[PDB]
Amino acid sequence: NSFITLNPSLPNSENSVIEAFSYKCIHCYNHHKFGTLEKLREAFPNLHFKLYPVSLMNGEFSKEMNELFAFAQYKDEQNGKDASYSDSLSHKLADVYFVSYFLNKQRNFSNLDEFYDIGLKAMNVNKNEVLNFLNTPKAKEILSEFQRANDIAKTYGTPAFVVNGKYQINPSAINSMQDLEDLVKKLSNMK
Repeated sequence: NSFITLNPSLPNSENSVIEAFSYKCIHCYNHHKFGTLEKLREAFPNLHFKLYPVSLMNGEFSKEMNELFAFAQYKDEQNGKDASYSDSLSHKLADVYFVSYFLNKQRNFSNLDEFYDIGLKAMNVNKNEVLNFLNTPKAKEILSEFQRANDIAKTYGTPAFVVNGKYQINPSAINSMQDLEDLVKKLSNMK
């Protein structure tokens, strides 16, 4: 089948596409470079777009990567943007780690401060702003939602696209931008 139905459906996912991704996943990188989410916004300007990092795939600093993406989600939403914008914090944050891993072939980060600072500088924020955010109820809610990314990723791998929190697309059904546009229009308009 071209998609499966999630049960239960995801919270805070009405009128949306969520991409579960890993910064070590070359197909994720390809969608990032290609601008898949920006192009989906172009075709579906009514939808919201969110990245779900898959912590089981993100290595030594996987918990801290989730912290930085949760912050980026919160800040982008505050600013009326989301991950389908090239200037968003979420997109900038994904870019710096994709570049680190795939184009600078950085196997590891020396230590946690070095890892964190790469994300802090990509988002042009200081550590105090992120750590203060992590003590708030909204941070715990956002991180709690990311927990589902691992189970979502086990079905078919990454990236996993999920429409309206309910319909998870089988990657074998996607062979072009047009295919993915067609499935999002079909699935976005079901119950």
